[PDB]
Amino acid sequence: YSIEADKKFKYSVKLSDYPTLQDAASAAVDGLLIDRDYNFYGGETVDFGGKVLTIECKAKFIGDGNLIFTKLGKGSRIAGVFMESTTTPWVIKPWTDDNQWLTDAAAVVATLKQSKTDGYQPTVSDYVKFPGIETLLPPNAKGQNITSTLEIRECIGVEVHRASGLMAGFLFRGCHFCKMVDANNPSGGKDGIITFENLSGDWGKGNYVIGGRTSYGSVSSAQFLRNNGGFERDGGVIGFTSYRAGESGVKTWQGTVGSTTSRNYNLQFRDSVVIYPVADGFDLGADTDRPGDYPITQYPLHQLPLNHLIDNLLVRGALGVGFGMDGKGMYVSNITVEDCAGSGAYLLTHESVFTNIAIIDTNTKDFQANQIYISGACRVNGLRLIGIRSLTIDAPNSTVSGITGMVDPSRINVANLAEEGLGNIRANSFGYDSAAIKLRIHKLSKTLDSGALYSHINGGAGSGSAYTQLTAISGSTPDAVSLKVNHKDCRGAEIPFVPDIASDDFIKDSSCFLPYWENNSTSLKALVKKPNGELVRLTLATL
Amino acid sequence: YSIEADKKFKYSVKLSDYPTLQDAASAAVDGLLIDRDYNFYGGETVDFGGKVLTIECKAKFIGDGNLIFTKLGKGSRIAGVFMESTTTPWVIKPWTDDNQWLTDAAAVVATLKQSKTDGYQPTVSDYVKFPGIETLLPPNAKGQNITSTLEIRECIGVEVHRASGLMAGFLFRGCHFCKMVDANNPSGGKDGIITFENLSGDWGKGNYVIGGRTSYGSVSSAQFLRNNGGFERDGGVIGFTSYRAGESGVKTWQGTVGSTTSRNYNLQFRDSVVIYPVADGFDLGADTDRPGDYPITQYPLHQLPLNHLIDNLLVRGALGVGFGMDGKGMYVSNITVEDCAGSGAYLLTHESVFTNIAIIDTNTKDFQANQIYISGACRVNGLRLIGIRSLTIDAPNSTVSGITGMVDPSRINVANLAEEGLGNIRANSFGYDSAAIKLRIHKLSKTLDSGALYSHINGGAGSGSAYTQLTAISGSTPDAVSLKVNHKDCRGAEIPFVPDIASDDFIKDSSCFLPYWENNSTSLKALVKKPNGELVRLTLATL
Amino acid sequence: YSIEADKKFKYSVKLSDYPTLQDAASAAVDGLLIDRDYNFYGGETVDFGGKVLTIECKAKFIGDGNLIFTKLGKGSRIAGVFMESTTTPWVIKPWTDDNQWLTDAAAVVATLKQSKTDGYQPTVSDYVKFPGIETLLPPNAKGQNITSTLEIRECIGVEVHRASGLMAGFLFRGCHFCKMVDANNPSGGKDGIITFENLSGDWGKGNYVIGGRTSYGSVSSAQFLRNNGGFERDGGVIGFTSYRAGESGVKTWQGTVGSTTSRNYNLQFRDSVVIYPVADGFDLGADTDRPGDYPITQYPLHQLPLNHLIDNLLVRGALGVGFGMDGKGMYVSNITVEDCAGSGAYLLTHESVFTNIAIIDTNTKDFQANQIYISGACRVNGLRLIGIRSLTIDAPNSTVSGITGMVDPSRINVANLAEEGLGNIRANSFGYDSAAIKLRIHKLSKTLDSGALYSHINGGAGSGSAYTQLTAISGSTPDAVSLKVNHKDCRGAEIPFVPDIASDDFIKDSSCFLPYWENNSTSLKALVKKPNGELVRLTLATL
Repeated sequence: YSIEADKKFKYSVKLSDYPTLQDAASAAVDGLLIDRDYNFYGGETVDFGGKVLTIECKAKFIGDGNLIFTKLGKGSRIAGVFMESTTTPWVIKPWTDDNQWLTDAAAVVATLKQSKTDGYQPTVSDYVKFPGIETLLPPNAKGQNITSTLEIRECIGVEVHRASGLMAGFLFRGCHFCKMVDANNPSGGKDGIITFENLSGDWGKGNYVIGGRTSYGSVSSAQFLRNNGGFERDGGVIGFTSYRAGESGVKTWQGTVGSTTSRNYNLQFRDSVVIYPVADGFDLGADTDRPGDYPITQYPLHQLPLNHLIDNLLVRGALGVGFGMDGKGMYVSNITVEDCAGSGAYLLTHESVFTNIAIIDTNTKDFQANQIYISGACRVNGLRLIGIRSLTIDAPNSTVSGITGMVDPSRINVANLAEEGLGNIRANSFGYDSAAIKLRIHKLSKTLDSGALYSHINGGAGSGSAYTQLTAISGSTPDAVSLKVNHKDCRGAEIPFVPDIASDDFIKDSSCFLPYWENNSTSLKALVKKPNGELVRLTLATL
Repeated sequence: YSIEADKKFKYSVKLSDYPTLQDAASAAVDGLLIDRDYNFYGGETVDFGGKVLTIECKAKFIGDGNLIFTKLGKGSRIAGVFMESTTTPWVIKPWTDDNQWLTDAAAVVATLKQSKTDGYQPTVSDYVKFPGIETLLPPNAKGQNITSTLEIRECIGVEVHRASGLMAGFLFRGCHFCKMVDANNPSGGKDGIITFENLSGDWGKGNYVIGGRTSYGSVSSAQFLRNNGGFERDGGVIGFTSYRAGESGVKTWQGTVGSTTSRNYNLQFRDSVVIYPVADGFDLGADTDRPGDYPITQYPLHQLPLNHLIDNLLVRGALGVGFGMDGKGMYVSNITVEDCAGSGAYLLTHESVFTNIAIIDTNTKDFQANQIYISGACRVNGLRLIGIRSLTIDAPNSTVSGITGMVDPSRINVANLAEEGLGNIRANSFGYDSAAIKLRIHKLSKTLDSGALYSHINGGAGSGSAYTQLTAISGSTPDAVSLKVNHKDCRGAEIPFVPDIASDDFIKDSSCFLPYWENNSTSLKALVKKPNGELVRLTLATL
Repeated sequence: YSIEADKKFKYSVKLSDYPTLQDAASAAVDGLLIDRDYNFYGGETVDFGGKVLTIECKAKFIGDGNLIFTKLGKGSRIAGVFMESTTTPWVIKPWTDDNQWLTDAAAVVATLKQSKTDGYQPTVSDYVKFPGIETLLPPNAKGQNITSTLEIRECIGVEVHRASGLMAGFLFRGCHFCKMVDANNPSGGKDGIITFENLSGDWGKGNYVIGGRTSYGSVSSAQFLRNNGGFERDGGVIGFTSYRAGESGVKTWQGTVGSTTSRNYNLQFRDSVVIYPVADGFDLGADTDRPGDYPITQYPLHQLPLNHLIDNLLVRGALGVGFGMDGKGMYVSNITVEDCAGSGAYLLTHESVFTNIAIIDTNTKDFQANQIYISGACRVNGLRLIGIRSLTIDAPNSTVSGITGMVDPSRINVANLAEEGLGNIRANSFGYDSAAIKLRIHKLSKTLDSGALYSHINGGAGSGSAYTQLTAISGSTPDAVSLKVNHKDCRGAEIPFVPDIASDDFIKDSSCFLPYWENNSTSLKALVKKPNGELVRLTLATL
């Protein structure tokens, strides 16, 4: 029988048969079932002998600190892992029962409670976020560092599916071709919930976060350090949801970490949602003299050729910036940012193109100077601004086209704004006695329209009559001077004349005449510039 | 050997070794394989003893009625379950071989056949949908109620993957943190194909429909009752496809069901597609005096703070409404609705913002009064209307900006329409001898333009000459009065004058003159309003 | 014990216990583990006896040619299969270290190396792509045909999950309801990486590519032949990523293949990305007299009722066309195409509607005549053109609305262009001393504006003064003739007069007068068309 049984049954060892996880790991052949809770000590390391194992979790890994899995064969998969700390730390919950953000330090300190979820352990960044909280926080709620972390170390081709936990953390250190798939809403701890760190060895490649969601955590939900997906863009965050990150939803590190670069290149950030981050929705910047990376002489600050593939992202409820990034020659598209306390978009980009961006009701708490900021020479094609609620857009060097929304024109600052390819046009006016087409030269004034083409009703609704008027501003009074056609259904043109003797320099073109008033004789004269260019004054109208 | 075998093999019991499913359930430890068809009786209940089991299905569960699974441990998963009724009921197929909807009751009754798919069992809602069908339907095709339903009862953390079936139904009753993942196109029965019902106990939370598709069914494909995902938006429908729902593709219930509220809050409806529903694509309304919910005094009808996260939805071929909803303070974005028989969007929303909405060829069968309806004070930023095919939009209290499409201006009714932030403009005219910029004051007339700025060719193409004309409507005749510049390349301005003695009240502003005709002397006079405001009549032109 | 063990353990056979795969297949009951590398010979066929098996791969299938799996029961799934050729062929890598495409044949031939990845085996299509490469390529780099292919033959309900490999290929021949799920980035060989071929038997249905990615390959990544998903749109490519396809990312075949039609109907192509294809991103055409398909008399060339559900696609870096297709009555939406060497969109469609299309920086290498081409009578609603970089759009028979971007108006050719539903308008000018609203009649000239309404600053910034001017082109000189209001803050209207005796035909409407010059008397006369229609010449201004 044994011979037969050995060839007809599925191999699998279970943790309940062993005293330690390593013993179970040493016995494992094909499968390994975690069928009983296992308390680990920080630093507990498990060597899997390069075996391609299928680890199925039906119990928890309990402990503060890291549980290190090493030497897993390419193709190994862990499903259902639940990480839980042994400590229940002090957490703050900076939002009300109506889901209103609390920005007052005393108000936030008042939210203190011991819990493994529904809030996060304060960090130094909070000292900056809620001014004066550092002096208000009790010593026991400061400097905490609780996180039950599963650390996968220097492995290739390992995938973690449907992971979960309380005060949980997932760290891939020195890994390649690993994926965090369908994270089953783990509640974060002190460190990043999902981190791909490659500060040593080769730049991380093939590392992804695919689907799923996370909640809470003191810092960022998903984060990468020194990863480069290459031209193939092998790596990134796709179809992921982050909720209430103590810092940002998705973050690519900036500057020098340790003695090398923590920057990232050629990654994908697509089809993802980030809601209510205490900081930013997406922090995709690289710079904050670049050991391990491009020198400043080659690429100036904020001008690295990051080349991330960025598309179809949604951000809502950020206490900070909805979408932030830097870099040169970037192509960004289909970004929707709604209801943010600080800037919806803070762009330190140069020679980049943004297509179909929607920034709806951001900088609601005046944290920044604008709803959207772009520093370098960029191109924006399609920009929807204003929802139902300081400049709106400040992109001094960018060329914009296609803005939609109830924007205040005096709150727009760009290098150039133009609609070169519209067809025949119709201005449809609703709720008013007139329709209008206004012209505003921002060099003359950002607050006053310089001219206009109106159409006003003559009489009342259904009169079948209106008068058209062409105007010009004078003395900073918009519409001061104007020509009308059909005022009071009279069917004639009302023409404005110089109230006094017209000076020679008033007339501009030849073969034109400019009517002017001669009060001393109750006459209307006409300064005429003959087709030959000569000036002559003629009597136009008299008694 | 036994000792060894016990520790080296994967545990799993199979249904072929047991007489009843409960016996197999009682023996199960880790896995459970359904390797033979099992005929169940309606109400057959299986108790899983709180075990975290992995149920793998390779056969069918055959029976009309419900197969109840209870006490499954958190973390249990069922994969490949196939539900099939024993009865082959009478189904109608209200669409032609060219995929044309049949709206004639006699035509639909003619489609009757006995089948477990490719149509659905008629319900009372069909009596309303196809007028007079109630009296045409034969008694045996009426009041049917066939559905082979897998009911998961009061469980937490249970997931059903790749489920399928014929006349199938999946009901999660009193469940939390359960998911319907990658539904492998089950063909629906009488009840909802996927239902998350929490009328008892706590409001459902953590319940999702992730990916997959369903086909047919008498009512809605995916539906929720009394679920609240909280601020974290823990729950919803993401990446799902519904085809030919007898009622709606995705539905959140409204009003009182039983003695409590069936309404839903804080759910996600994203990245989904609904094609050919007999009713609506997405029915996300809450109201149709609210036991178990907010009182009408707190929140008026259709003004509940639903707070669903709604983004990136597509609807095509609905016989009803493509996208419907109500609520207050909602943010909706990236919705595309094409080819619908009734309203593309029916919005009973107040103080809500809609961003980037595309309603293409809807209300093709004049079922409603408009293509898109919005009742309350809302904001629309980006609205694409008209494809290749009664008002188009009726949003009496909403402010709109950025409409694109070959819309008929007289079919637009809104509170305000404006393009405040456009840059320098160019009207490009193709296929015509002129380009135009028209002004229409809807208060004066919704069908006639009140004024215009044109450019017309002088001579023919390539003449290098055109004349500009500013016009005004009079006597309900558009362009009745006008001023021209360069008519017939003459290089002069043609000016309109009052055909008779101009009345004092005709002139509007000081320092202006209005030419008028004096027929009795073949003279052109001029009513002049001096810079001081006084009126004087002067002789302008004479023989 | 045996009795007990037989009922409590999970069944599974492993390849290491058998000499051939068929032996293992014959012994398999529930599971089958590929735990050792298996070298197969081309054509090696495995019969699975109609068993519903779960094949788990932890090793490779090594061989050039096809490994044929037949008679797998409905519900079978293969996970982790790794295909690898035994031959390391010669591959070209037509892109530089800066990810620049090489278009020079000598430059591309210089990239030759023997490798199983990072390039592809040249095919005849390359002879066309890189002109003269055919004569430059060494005989050993020509006519290669290396591909380690897993062929699933005539099966139903079989799914392949997380497949991978080197010079790998996956062929579903005569299959239905099969899916290629989460392809784990296999590197392609000579043939298509994922092919659903149904040239025999019924049209393929229920066949999908769901998620995942592929890299390289000589031809197309995902491709279908003679598949029809029906009205239910049961089949397609959803959430897939293709990188560097030797031909196209996603392709539906055209014309007659063998003796029948290779065309496809009713499929879905949604939520997918195609980057750097040597040819096209998406080739969704059907035509290139249609055996097995609709006759040309019924549907003319390029006018088949394809009915694919196409939405949310992204294409970047194509050396060819970003998005191509043909067909009649199609609805296409949310397509974003960036940085392509040839046309971003080549549309041989008729009576179709395109909604929200963004073509950003395409035809960068002038491979085509335009960035976007549409042949038939189509409708485009929302078109974003030009990024940061020959006509831009050539759609002679289409009606367009809502173009955004810094487009050159002379590079637009359409049947009609109009913005019928805009509200009140404001032209905001930045960086200039004037704002403008220009009119261009393309029939008169595609390069010169025929008229304009300007607003120019009087003096300098902050003067609070500007002058409005209405102009008209004459002698092919734009703005030749104009009327001004407030030039030099004079507050009067400067009016242009005919430089000579105005001819009778110059005046257009009755009750109007046209000033003209009478040089022989230094007088200004006026040609007047009385309200009765009669002409009279009056003296207007004199000395």
